Amino acid sequence: EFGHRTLASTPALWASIPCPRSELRLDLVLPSGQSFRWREQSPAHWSGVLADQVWTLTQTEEQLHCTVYRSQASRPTPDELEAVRKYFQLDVTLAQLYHHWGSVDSHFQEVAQKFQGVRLLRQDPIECLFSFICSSNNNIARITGMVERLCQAFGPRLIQLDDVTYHGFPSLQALAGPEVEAHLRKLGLGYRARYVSASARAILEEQGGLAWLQQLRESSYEEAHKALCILPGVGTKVADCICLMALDKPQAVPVDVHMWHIAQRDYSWHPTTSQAKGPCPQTNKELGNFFRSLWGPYAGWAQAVLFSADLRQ
DNA sequence: GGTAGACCTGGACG
DNA sequence: CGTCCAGGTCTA
Repeated sequence: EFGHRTLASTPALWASIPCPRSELRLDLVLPSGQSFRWREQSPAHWSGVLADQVWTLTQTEEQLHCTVYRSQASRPTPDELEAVRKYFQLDVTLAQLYHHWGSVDSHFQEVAQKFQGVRLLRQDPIECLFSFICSSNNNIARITGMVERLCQAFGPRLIQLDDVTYHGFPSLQALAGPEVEAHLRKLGLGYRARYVSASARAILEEQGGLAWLQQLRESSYEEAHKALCILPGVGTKVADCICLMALDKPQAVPVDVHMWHIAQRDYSWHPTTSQAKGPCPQTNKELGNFFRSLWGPYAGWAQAVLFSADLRQ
C-alpha cells in the first residue's frame, strides 16, 4: 500500500478522536489561512505535517479519524492522538463560545449558523512567525506556495507519499544561514526574502534564540505583541496573528482589509478618536479594542469565525 | 507624532 | 495589456 491513505482504503490504520462537525470543520479551518501546510490530497482527506510527523485527517459526524506516517505501519497511539487534540485545542468548547458571541452579538449569531466548527489551530511559534511574515501584502494562494518552497529548501526531509515529499518547518539556524535571502528570492518570496533572514538572525543573535520566542506563551498579550514588532517584517497585523495562533493570546484581534471591511459593512464602525479615517496605526489598534469589548476575552476566535466566512464569500 | 508611497509577484478584472 | 489587489510593514 502506497500513496496517501484514505479511511476506506486502509481502515485498520485509522484511530478516531471523538469530535462532532459542530466542534470542528476541517474544510473551514485548514485551508482558511491559519496554517498553510495542509492539503486535501484526497477528497475530505487533509494531509500535512504535525509535530514533526505526517498525518491525514478526515471526519465523520461524531468522529475525527486520524492516521500517522512515522518503519512499521500502525494506527496512532493514545499519545500521538493527544498531539492532535492539542493542535486543534479540542478542550476549548466551540459550542460555548458560539453561544456567547451570539448572545452578545446579532450579526454574528446570523453568520454563526452557516459557518460552524471554526476553531483555532495551536501552531508552533516558529512556523507561525515566518509563515505570517510572508502573508503581508499577499494572497493565501501565493503564501502557501512560498511556505512550501521555503520548507523544501531549508526544512528537514520527513517522508514521501506519492510524488509528494514532506518537510519539517525550517529552523532558526537554517533560516539564519549564509545567502538565505538570495536563495529565498529565487523561490519568489520577493522582498520578504530579507524579512525572513533578518528575523532569523535577529532572534538568534540579539534576542536569545528559540527560548526568547517560546517564553512569550507565558508573557502577556501586550508584552508579547510589543516584543514581536521589533522583528523585521513584523508589524501589528502580523504580530496579532502570531499571538492569536501560536502565543496563546485569544484576545488578539488581527486587523486587516477583511476585518476593516467587515468592521465597516457589518458593524457600521467609524473611528471615534482618530485623526485619520482609514487604516492608520491608530485606528487599527482602536478597532481591535472594539472587538475585544464586543466579543470579550476570545475576540480573536470570533474574528477567525467571520474571517473564514468572508473568505468563502 | 501623523502621513502616502512603495514594494516582490502572481491572478483578476476593465 | 495596464491597473488593482491580496491576512501590511517600513519610510522620508
